[PDB]
Amino acid sequence: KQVSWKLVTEYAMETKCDDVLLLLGMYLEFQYSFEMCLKCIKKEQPSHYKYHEKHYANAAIFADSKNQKTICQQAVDTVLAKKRVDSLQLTREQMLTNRFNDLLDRMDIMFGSTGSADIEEWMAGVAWLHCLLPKMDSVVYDFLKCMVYNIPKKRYWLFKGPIDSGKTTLAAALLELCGGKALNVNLPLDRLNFELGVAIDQFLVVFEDVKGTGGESRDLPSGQGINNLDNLRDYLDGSVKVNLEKKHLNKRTQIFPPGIVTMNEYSVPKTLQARFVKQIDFRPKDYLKHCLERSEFLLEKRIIQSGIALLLMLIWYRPVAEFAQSIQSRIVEWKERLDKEFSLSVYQKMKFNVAMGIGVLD
Amino acid sequence: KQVSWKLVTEYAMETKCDDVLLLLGMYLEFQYSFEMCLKCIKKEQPSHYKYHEKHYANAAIFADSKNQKTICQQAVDTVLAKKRVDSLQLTREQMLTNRFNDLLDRMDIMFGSTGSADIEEWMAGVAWLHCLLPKMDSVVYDFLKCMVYNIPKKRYWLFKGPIDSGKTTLAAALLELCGGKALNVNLPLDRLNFELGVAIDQFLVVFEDVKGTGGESRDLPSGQGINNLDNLRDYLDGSVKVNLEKKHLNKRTQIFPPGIVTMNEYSVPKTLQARFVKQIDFRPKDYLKHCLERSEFLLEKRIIQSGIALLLMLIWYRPVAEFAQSIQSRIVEWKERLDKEFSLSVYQKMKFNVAMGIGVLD
Amino acid sequence: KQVSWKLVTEYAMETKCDDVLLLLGMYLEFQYSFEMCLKCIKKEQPSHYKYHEKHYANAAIFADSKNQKTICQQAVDTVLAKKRVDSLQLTREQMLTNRFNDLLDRMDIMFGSTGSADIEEWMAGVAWLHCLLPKMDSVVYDFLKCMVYNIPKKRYWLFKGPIDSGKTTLAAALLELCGGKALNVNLPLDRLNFELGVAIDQFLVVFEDVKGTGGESRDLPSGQGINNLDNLRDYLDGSVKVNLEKKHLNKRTQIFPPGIVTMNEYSVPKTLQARFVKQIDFRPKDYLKHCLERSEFLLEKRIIQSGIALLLMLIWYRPVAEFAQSIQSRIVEWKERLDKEFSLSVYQKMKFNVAMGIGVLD
Amino acid sequence: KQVSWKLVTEYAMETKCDDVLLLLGMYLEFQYSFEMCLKCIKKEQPSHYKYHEKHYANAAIFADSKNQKTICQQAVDTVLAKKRVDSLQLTREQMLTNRFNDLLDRMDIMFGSTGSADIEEWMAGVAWLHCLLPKMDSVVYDFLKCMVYNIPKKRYWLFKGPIDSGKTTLAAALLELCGGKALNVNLPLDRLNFELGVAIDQFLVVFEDVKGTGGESRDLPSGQGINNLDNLRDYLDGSVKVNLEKKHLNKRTQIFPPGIVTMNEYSVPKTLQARFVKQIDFRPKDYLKHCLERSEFLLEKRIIQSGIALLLMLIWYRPVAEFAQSIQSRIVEWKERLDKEFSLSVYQKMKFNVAMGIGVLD
Amino acid sequence: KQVSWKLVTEYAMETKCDDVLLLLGMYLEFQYSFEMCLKCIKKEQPSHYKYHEKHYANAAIFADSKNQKTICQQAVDTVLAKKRVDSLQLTREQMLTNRFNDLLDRMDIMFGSTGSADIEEWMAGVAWLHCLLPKMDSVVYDFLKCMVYNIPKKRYWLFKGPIDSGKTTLAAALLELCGGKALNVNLPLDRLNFELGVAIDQFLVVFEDVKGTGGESRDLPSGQGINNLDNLRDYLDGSVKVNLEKKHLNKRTQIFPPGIVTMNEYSVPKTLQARFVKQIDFRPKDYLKHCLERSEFLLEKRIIQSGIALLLMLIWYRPVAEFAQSIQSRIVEWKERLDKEFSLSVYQKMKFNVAMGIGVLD
DNA sequence: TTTTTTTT
Ligand SMILES: Nc1ncnc2c1ncn2[C@@H]1O[C@H](COP(=O)(O)OP(=O)(O)OP(=O)(O)O)[C@@H](O)[C@H]1O
Ligand SMILES: Nc1ncnc2c1ncn2[C@@H]1O[C@H](COP(=O)(O)OP(=O)(O)OP(=O)(O)O)[C@@H](O)[C@H]1O
Ligand SMILES: Nc1ncnc2c1ncn2[C@@H]1O[C@H](COP(=O)(O)OP(=O)(O)OP(=O)(O)O)[C@@H](O)[C@H]1O
Ligand SMILES: Nc1ncnc2c1ncn2[C@@H]1O[C@H](COP(=O)(O)OP(=O)(O)OP(=O)(O)O)[C@@H](O)[C@H]1O
Ligand SMILES: Nc1ncnc2c1ncn2[C@@H]1O[C@H](COP(=O)(O)OP(=O)(O)OP(=O)(O)O)[C@@H](O)[C@H]1O
Repeated sequence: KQVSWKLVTEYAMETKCDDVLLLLGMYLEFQYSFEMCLKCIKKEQPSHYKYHEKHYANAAIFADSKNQKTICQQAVDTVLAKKRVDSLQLTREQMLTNRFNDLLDRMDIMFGSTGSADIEEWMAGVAWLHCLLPKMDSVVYDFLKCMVYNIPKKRYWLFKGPIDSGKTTLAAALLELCGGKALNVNLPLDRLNFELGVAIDQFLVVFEDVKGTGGESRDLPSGQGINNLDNLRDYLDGSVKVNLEKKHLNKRTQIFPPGIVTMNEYSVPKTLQARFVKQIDFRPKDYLKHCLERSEFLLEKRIIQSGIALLLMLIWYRPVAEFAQSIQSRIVEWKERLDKEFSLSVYQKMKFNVAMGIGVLD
Repeated sequence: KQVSWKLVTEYAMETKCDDVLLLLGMYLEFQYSFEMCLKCIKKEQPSHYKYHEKHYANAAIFADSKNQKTICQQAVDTVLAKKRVDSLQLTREQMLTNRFNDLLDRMDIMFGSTGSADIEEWMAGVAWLHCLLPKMDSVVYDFLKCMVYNIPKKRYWLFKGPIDSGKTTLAAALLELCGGKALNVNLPLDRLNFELGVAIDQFLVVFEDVKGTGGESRDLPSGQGINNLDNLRDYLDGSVKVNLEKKHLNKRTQIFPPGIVTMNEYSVPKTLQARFVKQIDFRPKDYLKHCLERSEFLLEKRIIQSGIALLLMLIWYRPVAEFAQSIQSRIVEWKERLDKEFSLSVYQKMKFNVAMGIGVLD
Repeated sequence: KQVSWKLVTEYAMETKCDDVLLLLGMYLEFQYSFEMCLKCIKKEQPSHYKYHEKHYANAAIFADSKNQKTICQQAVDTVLAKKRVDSLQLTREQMLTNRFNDLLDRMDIMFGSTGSADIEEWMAGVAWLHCLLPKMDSVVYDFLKCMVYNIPKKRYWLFKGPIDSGKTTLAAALLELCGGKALNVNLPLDRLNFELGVAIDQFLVVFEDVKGTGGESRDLPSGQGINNLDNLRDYLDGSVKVNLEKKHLNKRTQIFPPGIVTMNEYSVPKTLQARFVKQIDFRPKDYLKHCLERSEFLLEKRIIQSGIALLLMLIWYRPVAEFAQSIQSRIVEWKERLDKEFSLSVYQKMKFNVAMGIGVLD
Repeated sequence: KQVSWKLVTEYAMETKCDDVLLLLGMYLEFQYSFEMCLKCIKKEQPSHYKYHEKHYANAAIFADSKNQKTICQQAVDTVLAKKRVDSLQLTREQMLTNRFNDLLDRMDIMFGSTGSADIEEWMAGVAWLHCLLPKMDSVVYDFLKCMVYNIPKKRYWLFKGPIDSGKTTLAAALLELCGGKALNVNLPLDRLNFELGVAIDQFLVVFEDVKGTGGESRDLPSGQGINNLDNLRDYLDGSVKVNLEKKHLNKRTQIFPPGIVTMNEYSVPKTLQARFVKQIDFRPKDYLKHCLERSEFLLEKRIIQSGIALLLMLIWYRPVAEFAQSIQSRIVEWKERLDKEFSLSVYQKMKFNVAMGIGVLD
Repeated sequence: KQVSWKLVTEYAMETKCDDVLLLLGMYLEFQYSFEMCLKCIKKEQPSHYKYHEKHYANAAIFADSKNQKTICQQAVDTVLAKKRVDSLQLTREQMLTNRFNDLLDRMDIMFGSTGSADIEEWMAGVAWLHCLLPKMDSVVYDFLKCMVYNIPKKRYWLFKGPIDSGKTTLAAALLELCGGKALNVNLPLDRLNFELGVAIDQFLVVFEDVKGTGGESRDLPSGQGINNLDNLRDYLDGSVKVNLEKKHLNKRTQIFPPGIVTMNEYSVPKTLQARFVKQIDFRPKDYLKHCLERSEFLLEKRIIQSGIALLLMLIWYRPVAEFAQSIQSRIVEWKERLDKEFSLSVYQKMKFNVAMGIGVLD
């Protein structure tokens, strides 16, 4: 009687483990007599206790195998192969369907029975978040499906404002739901070569503020960014594929991803302006700044720029129709909790505390 | 009859040995009869004498095998896989509890009949060390707290200060009390990414004299440290779960460990300079030199460099409630063994000698 | 019949061979009949003729093997493993005690029946060296004890003097005595990574003729030495462990070995002068050169720069008690040989010749 | 039936072949029926026709093997293993003796019944060489002794002169005589790593036309050679082992070989000038040019570059006593052959023609 | 039954294929029944249709092997081995003779019954090349002898003249005839190191279009190349061996190939002028230009660039005894074919048309 | 896969 390689591969698929050492370590834990398994008794980790009783007999024989890392290497390949099949064939819409569950599962880290951050802090985050912008949740949903459709030309939004205006931090929170990356163009022309190549294969992207020759009217440092950007037409418009670069490594050729430009109050030509769909003009705001200062557990528990907190803001405001259809079951499961655990009045109180610019939990 | 790879892997687990050459060398010692073994008789190394009598039979058969390095690879994999499981599943508290358990076990030897450490010399070390910064039994606890909570930008501290300011001496004991690694980035990083592979699965990492450029304005020779740092403005705050590279080996998506940057006082970029619990600094205290000039065990046995000395300091001062919850029996057991033979007066007899640069033993 | 991998492994341990090609080459010689092995009959190499007759039978079957490199690989691994086990367990006292036993075995052969050395010439070397500085032998004892204790940030010595003032000559002899390696600091600060990677497991290091800057006043062309040394201050301090470099291999972590540095009289940052415990300043002296001119065989046989010369000096000048207990037996026996073989008047005559600048013999 | 790997290893040893491809290619030729082997019948290559008949039967079975490159890999390694054994155990005199035996074997072929060489032409070459410098044969003897003795800080000879003064010609013949490598060190600092790597296990090295910077007053184009080389001070002196690097390999460590430096007429730092034991000026001379102009079969056949020419010069001029003891017998054979085939007057007539600038032969 | 690895190795030797994937792909084609193989029926590729029927059965079994790439690697190694044997053993005359046989075999196809070429158009090509220079066929014959003898200093030829006067056309045809590589010395001095690596094991090299300096006086753009060539005397004189380098390979040493230098009419340092055996001046000629306008099939089929055209020129003009002994039989047969298909009157009528600058054909 | 090459 012998190790079933098949059962190891099932576990690797079900865990979605794709690191050989990690698979090896965890599967060896099943070798002890399941019936007393104290990790099961404690209900520590589901990726153990949901599986040990099934996998036990095979794990005993696994521990006696002389070949262990070879079994695990094949199992890890099966998981990576699955990703690469899907990476080819799936739509941006279905890929966002990951991004939802990619966070709807992380919600349980705080709000499952471990409770390891109080959900009400995230509601206070959701309050502070929704106070940050006019129509904030619609402005989210606008930007969201704007990225899903990836419509050529009609792609890029400009986050203008003063310094310390929350724009990049909002973009960072927004990026949390989907990933993506920020990038620089104030660099000299040669540095752009590899710099632009950084963007390769990101689902969404951002730019850092420019340094732009006219900005020092405000003393906004008058670097190359503006003039550089006005040359870089086609990447933005996304009409056609373009080539991209890596140090010591070969070029790649793809349609350039969609994204956001952060900027401060530089002057601009009509040409570069016309590239954009839309401009936003952020500012720091009197209640909302002092609110966080009075409410810093939101900063402390990393809530303020969490896509989980965007996601809860979404589940709050947006109707079930707005969500990836089969996931709606999980959305309503969250709506059910959210609307039961929280009265409107706590949400009212929280948001109104932000309207007093004061501690959002009170 | 056959080599048991199982019995080998037990020894690797129980020694926590994680080098294939060390492991191989170690096990081959057992091939002689423990019944006669001079090392067993001499009680020189526990990693031998605890085990020789058990493994002798298996080691004899291991000694004939033709696969010897392969057995040791699989055993080392098992030990490293165990670490990787703990890496992700444990709370930061349990990690420190593990670490302290090991220091405690070693101290049980040190001041056991065999370990031949003078606890008064060690406590003279404790006296000297608390004089290195009179705050430190608090500030150490503040550091430990902040590390366990792992809070962004509070994830880092600065140790500015010139030579012979002690910033090394403290970082040394602290990086022993914790698990962790030193690191450097003095150079343009285009090929240098694999150095951050050392940050994989670390509780803590530390930087020292990561050079500024332009510090030659104040006689600190220029180097690319600050320039790399204030580009990668993330990892003092702690945001991207970078996929850490390793030579010929798998690579590890994680947020970078928390830490400290230590330096002889270069000029520093402003956006970087924010990213700490404390921008804080170390100033030479000649009387501490005067003490060690008069207090020589403390360097000769490296006592003042040791996490062991910090642990002794914490046992002495801190209330048991401040410790991790579960281990506290061992904490009182040692508090007893300290208070049994240290009065405050004798501890002060050490302490104020240091404070006035007098020799500690008296 | 079948290869005894065990007998091969014995020979590698016996010889301390650790190059697989050298091991292979050596073992193959044993395929021919020791019974007429001309090397044995010439008694030319001990690592051959001591072993040939024992290993002959196994080597005949090894000569047919298809695995040969694999058998040698495992044998070399066993020798390497023993070295790492020793690095992690021996006191530096024992390490040096073992090193002395190896050199004393070489001296047995050199002055044995094959005896190809002449003890008169070697002791002429001792007289020349002992004349090179006042109280020479006491300075060697200081250096050795310093390297044995390895007390941190008090563990490097620096030699200064013009060219051909003999500082390199002395350093070479010391390095053979302890075992260790030379390395070059006069490089771009970048280059040092796989340079210092050689210091792994070494007992001692030496850095040569370090180019300061501004010495061209003194006709000394400026360079990188002072830069790279005054960078690597922690390596001098020895307070903390470092990670070290090797190709196609993971890093290894350890404290850096103590050592010696040499210079022509460049500029000195006193940040380094604080770290050197000691300096010794060398001057060229004509009579030593005139002696050498008339005494070519010293250089031609490399005597004055061999650590075997230093060992003879110490055996001459030091009490038996200064040596570790086990070798005191051998030390006594070498004092016996010396006293039998030299009258004191002979040594006095030789040192008198050295002083006069005649050739040492007459 | 099976391949005899032993016979392949024999063939590799007996041909000293150490390229796996060349070994393979050679060995495969034997598979055809020896009795018709046209290469044998035409006696074109000795490393074929000596061995084909012996190896034939095993070559046929080797031709069927599925494993051919593995078999060759084992054979090549034993040839390499022998070289390393010898590198650590022969005297420098014995090495030169072995090298001489090899050239003498080649001379037996060149001036055989087979073999193209006209001994009168090669002896004409010797006349031109002995004319190039005063006491040419004594100069060669002095250099050979210096290379055998390898005395530290007295190891390197400097050739300088105008262009077309003879320097690389003479270096070529010396290098062919002793064996060794040429190196170019006018390079940038980085590639020197692998460049100096070439010296591993070599007997001599030669540095080609090292450029000074400056001195373009002499119409000498500038370059880094001299300034670069003065950093390598240690490598010339050869007082201590140095660590050396090849691509994709971990460092070797050995004493850096002795050798020759050639340059056009730059000026040199005293630090470097002091390290040359000897300097030879080369001066263009009109009659050598007009002689060579009339005698160009010397150039066409490369006679004056060849170490065979220098060896013939030594056999003509030097006493039998000066050769190492075992070669003295073959030296007497060749001296006899030479005297039998040339009177002194014929040789003196050649020298006389060269001094006239007339064509050598008459 | 089993795959014959021998039949594959024969096919590789037969086709001289030394690319594993090309070897692999072609062998697989044979697995279908040659009897209906349309590539056979079309007689489309000689590498296929000559061999399919013979290898059919082995290809069928090969198609089921699980070891396919292993078989191919051993086969390809055999072809590489043969080349390296020949590189060391053959004379330069045999090399050229082998090369000529290859071209003659392609001509037998090109002008065969299957032959897609027209021998009349290729003869028209020969007429145009014969007009490019005076005594063209004598010039070619001189060049080849100069290459075969490879006599030191007398090794290199210079082509110069205005742009569009055919120099690179002739270079390309000669390079095809002998085989070799083009090189670009106009680089800066660093990567020039890897550039020359291309010359390894080549029979012949071409230095394309060496840019001078100060020719801007006559509208020539300045560049590095000439200065780089003055830095390479020995590579051209070919008197002594030199080191050569490739990416990811350790250096090799050989005599650098003979070759051709080409330039527009910059001025040439007399240092460099001395390298060259011969200089050939190209002049633009209008009647060639007008002829090319009319006989475009020359350019369109790339006739005038091809070494096959030069070989036809040699066959048509040169006496049989000038060719290497073995191929004289084939040469006689091709002369006979050419004498059959063309009267001298026809050929001279072609030459007359070119001299008129009218189209070649009437 | 690194290391070397690329990158600087
Ligand atoms: N309206 C606001 N209310 C509260 N805090 C705010 C507000 N605007 C900005 N801040 C604070 O400003 C800090 C910086 O925000 P962020 O980096 O996103 O700004 P930015 O405008 O993109 O920056 P900059 O353009 O200066 O680089 C954050 O801590 C954020 O909370
Ligand atoms: N505050 C201090 N005052 C005086 N001596 C000190 C002080 N701190 C450490 N020392 C002593 O000076 C030496 C160096 O101490 P340490 O390495 O910890 O300082 P550092 O500031 O980190 O120095 P460096 O930057 O040179 O490594 C040691 O011998 C130590 O005993
Ligand atoms: N003190 C001395 N007096 C006279 N001659 C000396 C002296 N020391 C060395 N020599 C001679 O100088 C030669 C080289 O000595 P050594 O290399 O040790 O000198 P150094 O000063 O260390 O030189 P460098 O800085 O070049 O390495 C010795 O072999 C010996 O011939
Ligand atoms: N002493 C001499 N007098 C006249 N002509 C010489 C002399 N030595 C050499 N020659 C001629 O000069 C040519 C080149 O000489 P060599 O190959 O030694 O070059 P070099 O320029 O002197 O040396 P290097 O390239 O090392 O600087 C020889 O082939 C020969 O034709
Ligand atoms: N002698 C000639 N007279 C007139 N036109 C010529 C002559 N030789 C070549 N041509 C024309 O010049 C074109 C280019 O020829 P080719 O490429 O050999 O010129 P080149 O001067 O050697 O070029 P380059 O120096 O740029 O490599 C030919 O295709 C032909 O049309």
